[PDB]
Amino acid sequence: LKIRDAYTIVTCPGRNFVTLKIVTESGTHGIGDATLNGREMAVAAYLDEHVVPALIGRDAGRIEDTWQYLYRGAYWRRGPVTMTAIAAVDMALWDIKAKAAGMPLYQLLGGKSRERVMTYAHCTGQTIEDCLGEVARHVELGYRAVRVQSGVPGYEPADSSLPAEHVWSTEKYLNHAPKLFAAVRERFGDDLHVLHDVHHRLTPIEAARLGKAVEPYHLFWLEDCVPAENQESLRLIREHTTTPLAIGEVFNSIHDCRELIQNQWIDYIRMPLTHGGGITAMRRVADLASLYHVRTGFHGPTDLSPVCLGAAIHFDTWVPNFGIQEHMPHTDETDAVFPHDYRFEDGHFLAGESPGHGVDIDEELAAKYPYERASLPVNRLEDGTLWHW
Amino acid sequence: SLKIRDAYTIVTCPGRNFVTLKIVTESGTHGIGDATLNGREMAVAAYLDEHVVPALIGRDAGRIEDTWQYLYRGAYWRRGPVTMTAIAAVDMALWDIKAKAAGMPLYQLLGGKSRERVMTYAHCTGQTIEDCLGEVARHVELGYRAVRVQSGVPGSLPAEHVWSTEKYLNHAPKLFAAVRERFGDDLHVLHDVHHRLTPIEAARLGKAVEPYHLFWLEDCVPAENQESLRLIREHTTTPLAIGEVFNSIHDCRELIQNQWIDYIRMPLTHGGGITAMRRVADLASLYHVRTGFHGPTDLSPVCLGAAIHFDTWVPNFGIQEHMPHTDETDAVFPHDYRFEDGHFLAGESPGHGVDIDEELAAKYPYERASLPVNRLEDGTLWHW
Ligand SMILES: O=C(O)[C@@H](O)[C@@H](O)[C@H](O)[C@H](O)CO
Ligand SMILES: O=C(O)[C@@H](O)[C@@H](O)[C@H](O)[C@H](O)CO
Ligand SMILES: [Cl-]
Ligand SMILES: [Mg+2]
Ligand SMILES: [Mg+2]
Repeated sequence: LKIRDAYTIVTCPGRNFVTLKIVTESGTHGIGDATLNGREMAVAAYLDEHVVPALIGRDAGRIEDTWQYLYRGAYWRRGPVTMTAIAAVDMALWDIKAKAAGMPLYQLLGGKSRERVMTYAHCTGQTIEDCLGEVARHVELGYRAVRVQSGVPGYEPADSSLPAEHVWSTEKYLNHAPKLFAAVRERFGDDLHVLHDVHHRLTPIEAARLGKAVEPYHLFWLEDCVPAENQESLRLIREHTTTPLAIGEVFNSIHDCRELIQNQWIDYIRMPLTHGGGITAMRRVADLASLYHVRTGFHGPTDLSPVCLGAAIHFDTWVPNFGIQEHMPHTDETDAVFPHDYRFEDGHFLAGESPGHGVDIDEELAAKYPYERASLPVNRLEDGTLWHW
Repeated sequence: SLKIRDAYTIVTCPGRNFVTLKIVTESGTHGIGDATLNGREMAVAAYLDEHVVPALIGRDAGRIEDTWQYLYRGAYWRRGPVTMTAIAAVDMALWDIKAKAAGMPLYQLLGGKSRERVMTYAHCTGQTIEDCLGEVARHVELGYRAVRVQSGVPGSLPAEHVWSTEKYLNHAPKLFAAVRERFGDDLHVLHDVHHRLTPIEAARLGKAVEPYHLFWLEDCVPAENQESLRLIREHTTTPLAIGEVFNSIHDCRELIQNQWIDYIRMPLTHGGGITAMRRVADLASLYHVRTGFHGPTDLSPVCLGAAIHFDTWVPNFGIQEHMPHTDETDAVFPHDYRFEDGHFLAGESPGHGVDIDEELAAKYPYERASLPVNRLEDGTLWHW
């Protein structure tokens, strides 16, 4: 499987996606997601200028050696641009390997551990009542799990060419959030899995406060409570609440969460394939997690392409310690650019049976949607302080 | 303070690749920051060109702290080599501007001088021990009081080197033996392990070299897992340095707080700039850790000039690495720092004292070049 060609495709069927494609001598090809929301062209350049030329002539069957070659060989290790490029290669190589094996990817990984992949939907509204209306609608679609967000008194996040500036007040939020969860439980009961994303805005003692306040609502998870570059940040939360915790969509390395996991400070690891060094790296993450009862909860936003979603569904299908799969539906244009054989049914994903990860890119269609810059917002406190979005 | 009127990158290859960021205010005052990331240069260039520069326009140039947080937190995806280098580039350019506006060389704005000169070390690399010894001699004559000694081990795209840990461990002590026997004990002797050992091997090496009293043993082992340094520290009193591959205080917070290293090596260009490195040096000071800035040729004279200003002020200065740039590189980046008798003297001109000759720079187009990779004798892709 000597690599004849490799290149990136950049497209915007409703939002930006970057994709690496690798083509071997026998015409066997694989694609990997390389999308990094708000910083897309950095990964495209990292790939186009520095990785791509090095892939020509390599044996595409050597997945592990290529991963170490790119990770160690970069000299500068880890990081979002770095690991997303590496994940793109890794994802494409596993795609090729599965095709060469004549197997859908989940079979290659060790076979299926489950007959379907539970997901959760996004239920958002300006008021509690709107959110509740959303919960109803998604329950009717078959979803067993919902992420609930509402407005605090007093959707594509990367919504502006340059970062939009939002205002934040922690105390208003804390005083309001438990009210949402109580109303969700009042209307829908305890059968429903209910998730909330705190989205980095709290200090640990504040997140401890919240966690304790929402214990009577039995959240499936409380996600991204606090910025966690300092992993010890989760300690105070964990020591003060039994509300399950989730973190890691902003992580790109097992070194970002090793201590979180070993200390049992989280219940679910959120780092996905595209940002976490791909299949090769994520297997090691899931394995470590399994030693401590920690389960996978893959980030699955619009800003990871169907290539990642397809591969993630295969991964979800095999991995023993599967928790849940996030599902923010891509636009119809996006789905058309990325033909795939995974399917959604009654609140769950079903892995494809086609060899590879089951996803392709229609390059002719993708060319109809040129890149359009879009940045993630910033968050400021009411005094102007640049805060966490 | 004034608004940023323009910002752009310059990419030049006067002997090797450099990427540079320039920021220009309403008044026409300008500043520059190094953004060079060896072997991945265009990732940072694109990071800057497409995502950061457009957001700089109209910003108040005097708001260094706010711009740093804005880019660090606002990126959402935090930390990393490309990320933090891009942030360093902005930070350095903004400090350059603020020092100009204050009419002071950078070291004054940071708190003034703590020392009269900045000690450096020279690279003395030889194919053999003898070769190495000759380099030490010739740098001693240039006035260097400290030398980094390396010898070969007997028996566009990335070069691929072969490596033998056991051969290196049996050989290295002989190098230091010979250096000490010829040059005596006054000289500071440094050695760079360059990532190739496991911790118990590095502990072995550390013990073996105790009799030769090295200034430091550097980058013993890959340290994404900061606990990797613990076994070394518990088995040897040979001083340890690490950090040129780091880009964040979170890459080294535990190494420092646990007193596992003596010198932190992360430089301005890759460690998020002046703003970030002040925080790292402050943490280091609490635990007797001193700065030992990475100073290869792949960090531009822009970085070196700013590092020298930093070195001049920082209380817990250790040493400054010096790999002299080529003549053409020096011409492309005019500067007022000077090397004398083994030490640097900071510039006295306002800003960090480095400029870029854009006309000259445009004469040297980018030329792709990659860092080598290492493989064991069995083919295993190892740490370079
Ligand atoms: O959990 C989530 O889905 C959110 O945190 C993401 O939609 C996130 O805001 C975007 O992926 C940012 O790129
Ligand atoms: O200490 C040193 O001088 C070396 O480790 C560096 O030259 C390093 O190998 C390169 O600068 C990385 O680009
Ligand atoms: Cl990065
Ligand atoms: Mg989230
Ligand atoms: Mg070094």
